[PDB]
Amino acid sequence: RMKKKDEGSYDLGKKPIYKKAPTNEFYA
Amino acid sequence: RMKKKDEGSYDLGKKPIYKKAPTNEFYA
Repeated sequence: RMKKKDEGSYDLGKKPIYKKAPTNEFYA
Repeated sequence: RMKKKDEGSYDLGKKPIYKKAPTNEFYA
């Protein structure tokens, strides 16, 4: 995550980040 | 994500979710 911009407090702070490879299986 | 509870507006809404398996490699 390079530069950022969250000077507007309202209802958001964390973001999603799906992208791993601990093996070769898909569960959902 | 089962039940939830976000009736407090402030600075959060999305969450992280690292956990994929589109292959067998790790980049970071």
